[PDB]
Amino acid sequence: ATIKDVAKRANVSTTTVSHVINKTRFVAEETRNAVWAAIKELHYSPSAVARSLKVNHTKSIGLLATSSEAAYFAEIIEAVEKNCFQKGYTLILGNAWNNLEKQRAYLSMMAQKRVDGLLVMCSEYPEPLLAMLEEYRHIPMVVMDFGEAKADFTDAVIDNAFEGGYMAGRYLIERGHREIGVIPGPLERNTGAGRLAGFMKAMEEAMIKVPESWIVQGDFEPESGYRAMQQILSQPHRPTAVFCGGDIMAMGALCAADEMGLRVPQDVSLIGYDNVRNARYFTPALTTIHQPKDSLGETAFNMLLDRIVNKREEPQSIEVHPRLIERRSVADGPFRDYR
Amino acid sequence: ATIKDVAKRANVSTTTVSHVINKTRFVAEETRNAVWAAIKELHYSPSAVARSLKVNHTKSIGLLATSSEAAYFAEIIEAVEKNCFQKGYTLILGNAWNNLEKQRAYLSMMAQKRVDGLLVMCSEYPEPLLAMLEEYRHIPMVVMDFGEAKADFTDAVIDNAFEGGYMAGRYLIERGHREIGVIPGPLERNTGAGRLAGFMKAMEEAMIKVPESWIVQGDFEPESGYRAMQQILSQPHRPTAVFCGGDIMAMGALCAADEMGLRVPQDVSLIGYDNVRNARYFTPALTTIHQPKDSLGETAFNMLLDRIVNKREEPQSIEVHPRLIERRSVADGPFRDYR
DNA sequence: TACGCAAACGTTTGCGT
DNA sequence: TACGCAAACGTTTGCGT
Ligand code: HPA
Ligand code: HPA
Repeated sequence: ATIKDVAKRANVSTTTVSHVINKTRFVAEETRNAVWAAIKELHYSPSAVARSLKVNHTKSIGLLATSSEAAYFAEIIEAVEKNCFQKGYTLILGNAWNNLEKQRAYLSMMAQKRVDGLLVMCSEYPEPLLAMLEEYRHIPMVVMDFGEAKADFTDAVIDNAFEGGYMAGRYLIERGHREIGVIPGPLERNTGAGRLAGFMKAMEEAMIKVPESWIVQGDFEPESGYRAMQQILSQPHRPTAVFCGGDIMAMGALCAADEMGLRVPQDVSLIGYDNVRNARYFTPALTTIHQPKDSLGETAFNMLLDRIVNKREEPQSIEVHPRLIERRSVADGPFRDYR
Repeated sequence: ATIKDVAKRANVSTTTVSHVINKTRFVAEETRNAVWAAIKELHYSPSAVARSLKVNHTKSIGLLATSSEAAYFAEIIEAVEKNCFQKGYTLILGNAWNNLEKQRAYLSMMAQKRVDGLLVMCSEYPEPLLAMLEEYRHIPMVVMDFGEAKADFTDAVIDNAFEGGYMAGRYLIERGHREIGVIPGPLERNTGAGRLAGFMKAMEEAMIKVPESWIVQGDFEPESGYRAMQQILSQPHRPTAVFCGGDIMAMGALCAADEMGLRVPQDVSLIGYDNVRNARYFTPALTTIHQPKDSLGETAFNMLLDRIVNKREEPQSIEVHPRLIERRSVADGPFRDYR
């Protein structure tokens, strides 16, 4: 169970055992064999803890997420894991739930577990967080959900959420719409505010005013979707189309209309944002802006690995791009032909 | 950065530094202080690798899942993580994708990373797997998705899937139905076969024959849901109700009916199985058998921790129970009153 | 040419006194 | 009464010869 024990059966030095276990130097066949034999009977499993102590790296990665259930989230993480595996890494998944303490806790356990690098996905970034995060500038780390490039000590990957909001708005416009509504994700977030402003910009350009009774805040959870949509058509004058800050919340919105007996999109058009795996199977097939979730994983990993192996020190940042998916939840507005 | 470096600033022994860092023995205030001061400036972070080497435990847990995206799955895992965190543990998430090699790979990396215990969720359990899994009887481990209690070296937690299938079938019956259909998950699985037989039993009791054209296999993915439902009503004689082996696939089924212009449930009743967080927001609100996902996590953790701390050796097994949730996707059948 | 010896990486802990 | 010394846990590796 210990290298020595193997070395004994082998009738060889522990150095030899190491060497053949790692092809780190030439070893006589006859020798290599004996070691293996030993390694087999003794049913040895080289301790990575041992190794990690000497070589100075755990070959493990720590992802400090916000939540692992939410479809959006769930998708990215499964990608990141894909990468770790294929590249030799081990993933340590941690969810802070946007809890400062919880954050500082997980952050600390990881430093102690000595992770080669950190993948951050905290959603909101108040200074107090930006602070502890700094405190760990030593661990190589890339944040995947910043709007811009918040800190100067980590890599970023920008989703261009705004350009997505803008994309969503345009469509709606070029479809015949002028009385639109919007349910955005928590403003304390990129995917919240960012997607929204991108949208409010196409609006300004269109010369469209979004009456505030038509703007109800969500939290990326189907219920809020439900409750907001409810609050939008629960009014005397209601929009003809609505842009939903995220698909799960969209799904929330879809329900309420059905329960209010409104037809989507015959009565109301809905445009979501995320394009999660189940979206097409929404009823009706949800039209939405698709965020490259996979490349967001791989691209994050990749930058980290860089800093890791090539011991990079300067902070990078890489952009990705959302692309409009067209489905069946949007219908022509009152102004299509008048364009 | 090393205990010694702290001990120096402190003007004390590394043993003292350890002792105050762990309240493992009394230390003069004045002393305790100095250490902390040092610990602070030096910005020390005790290596858990160091520690793990001496004390013989990593205080980390390894979950060998099948997939982390699928709603069902995603839910359990987020629970398991919840537990690890609150109980001091670190989670290493691994997805084998039902790939033998991939399995044997992750299994091995974990043994090497020396995890205090293993949480298994492989879905299918062919002998070749049951074999390598055995090979690691040394690591304390509990499998969370066995039908019965397959192996004699791990703990089990039984979901009673059958009793769930049976529950699903009964309802449908007691609702007026007699021409029912079924789309079950891959038979190589508990949640597949198990849920199904439980269902086929209420049928036998009801004296109901399920014509095989009305039995189409799914894979727990919305698409199969879609394609099966499609194949069920795409026939001359179609059931009046259908039991869907799992909610995501249900969601698949819901779409197709809509696209085929059939009304759920006015034209067709659907009963799912899983009761995942979004289910209520399905359109219409999906009626289904709910599987206690959380308790499935906590209960798994808990057993493992037992074996862990209380060094248990005998294999346990604990049952959980599915409970019918009633929603809006089921309507009375032709025989309600005739009962 | 093929291998072995000892030091070492960062801790915790047994015995001290 | 409060603390320190050295051994040790499982490896990898520098120099050998
Ligand atoms: O912050 C978020 N949470 C959940 N889903 C999301 N989709 C986009 N942003 C988010
Ligand atoms: O094996 C499964 N996979 C995905 N979802 C599921 N829900 C129940 N069983 C399963």
